[PDB]
Amino acid sequence: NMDVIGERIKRIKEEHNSTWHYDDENPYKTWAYHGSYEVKATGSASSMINGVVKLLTKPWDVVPMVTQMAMTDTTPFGQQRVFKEKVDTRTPRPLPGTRKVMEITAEWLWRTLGRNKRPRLCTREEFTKKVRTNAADSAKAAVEDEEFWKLVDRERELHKLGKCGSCVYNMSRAIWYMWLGVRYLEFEALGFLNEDHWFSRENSYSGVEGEGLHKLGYILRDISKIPGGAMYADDTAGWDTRITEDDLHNEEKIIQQMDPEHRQLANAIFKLTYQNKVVKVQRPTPTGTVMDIISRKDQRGSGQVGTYGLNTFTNMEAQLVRQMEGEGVLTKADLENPHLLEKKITQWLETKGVERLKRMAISGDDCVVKPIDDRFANALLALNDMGKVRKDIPQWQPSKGWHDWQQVPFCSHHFHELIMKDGRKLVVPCRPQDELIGRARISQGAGWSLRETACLGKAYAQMWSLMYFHRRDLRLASNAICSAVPVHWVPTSRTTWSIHAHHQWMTTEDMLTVWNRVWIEENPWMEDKTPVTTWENVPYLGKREDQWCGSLIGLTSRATWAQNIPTAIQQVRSLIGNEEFLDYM
Ligand SMILES: COc1ccc(CC(=O)O)cc1-c1cccs1
Ligand SMILES: [Zn+2]
Ligand SMILES: [Zn+2]
Repeated sequence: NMDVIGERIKRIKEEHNSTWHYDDENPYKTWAYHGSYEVKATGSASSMINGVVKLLTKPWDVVPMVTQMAMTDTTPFGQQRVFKEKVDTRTPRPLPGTRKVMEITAEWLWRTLGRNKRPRLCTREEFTKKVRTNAADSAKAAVEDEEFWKLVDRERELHKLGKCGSCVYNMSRAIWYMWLGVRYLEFEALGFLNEDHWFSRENSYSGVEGEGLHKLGYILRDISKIPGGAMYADDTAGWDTRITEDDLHNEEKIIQQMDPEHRQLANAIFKLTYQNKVVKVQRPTPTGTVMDIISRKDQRGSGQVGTYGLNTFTNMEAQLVRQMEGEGVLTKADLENPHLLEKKITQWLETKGVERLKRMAISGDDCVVKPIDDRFANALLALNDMGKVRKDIPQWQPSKGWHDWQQVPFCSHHFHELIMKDGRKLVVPCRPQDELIGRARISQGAGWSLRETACLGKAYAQMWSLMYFHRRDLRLASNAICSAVPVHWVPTSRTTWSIHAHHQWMTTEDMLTVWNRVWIEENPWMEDKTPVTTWENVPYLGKREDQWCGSLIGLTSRATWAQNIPTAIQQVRSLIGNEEFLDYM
């Protein structure tokens, strides 16, 4: 294994020759440990609070979920704690019959996904334009430096020789350039999956990439129209740690559809940075903080470019395999059998595969499946054997599905169908309100001015106006924040890193105009394009549903906050200064 990872370790060991040592009391059990060197401690035990959002959400000062979200440890202690809990495990190898079905399904799936699209390399200019349309940060300075691109070229020459010298995953500027260079090279070889939307619903059938949060509920409602059993949405316990060496070899099959120059670079990413990997992790010791150099041959590196797409692929594959078991196509004897009959698997894929993909909504490890009947509930042999063990449920207990798409959890949300005053229906995203408020009350980092803090607050308020307008407390709090923040100040930073976020709230355009564009004009499930001319006509959840989903409506502390909110708005206004504000209440 040193033949692939040795050069990377040699360069780390040489760079840190001063403090390099082999800590014999290292905590790694399933990862190969190579050594340690001293570093400064990174991260914090708590998260900085957004004073603007906090001052305009007083009733949630006394809310347990809101307090918990403000915590979140990122220090070397936090890193070690999380590592021990999930990351330091071994997934048992799937049985020979399971490996055979997975291989047949993977080959068929890749051919289906590549029926109209051809893979291609992504470029320096694509990467640059992406870094630029994210910040104005140090990555934008690196991308603007020609010396960064020369290091990239030197690493690619090693990759073409089947070698790696600096692509290390992290759990002066030379180490930063090497990290960003590693990410660019991965982007160059596998970025086409995201850039060319291989996991769009049109291209993948099950996928939802590029759809956006506001379309997910409509997609779940369309799946509900398909004849069959209940809708199942089982959570896998730490999906990324369950990606096996067999999953990685099935994912690699996409290289067969690539041009030879692309294939060579993609093969280098697969073989040297996915199927073999070198990881840096901080650890507190009595003498200070150390960086550990570890390695392994499986699992998914969570921060990588290919993660989302490759998790989506393997989950689509795994769910088709589970659907086959439910239908009686795969038996317990088949999974144990190395010599299992390939014909019935092929016949099912070529005659039913696409129809079976249409019964699903898959986003990374998140899945919703509507099988042809409920035999699926108890079809767990292949799912557990592939290593995709469901979270917090005995291994052999049947899955519980839903007969109402509105109760189905998907991508941290559930979705409600609303009837507008004019009779039109909307399908809206929703989650426990405390999670929305709790997140909005967290600022990103330290040394942020009241201006930057107020602008992130505005970003959260405007996201609420567009996605969560149907929640009484969030429309009220959103109006309060937008009233306290100067009208012409542009929302800054980002409310989420979610692939489902299209950030339509990152503007100074009127939120009702933006609402109309998203929910009426551009909405393909809105046949009648009549615009909504007033927020008074923008609906809310039924009062009982709003309360079931965490609303404080009907409580006195809430009635008091609603009554006294102009006072809190004015307090924020007086501390911001003599700017142009607008009254939204
Ligand atoms: C599926 O969409 C999500 C899932 C999770 C989260 C939470 C977070 O990332 O902080 C946010 C979102 C979105 C908010 C607005 C548009 S997407
Ligand atoms: Zn490399
Ligand atoms: Zn809800």
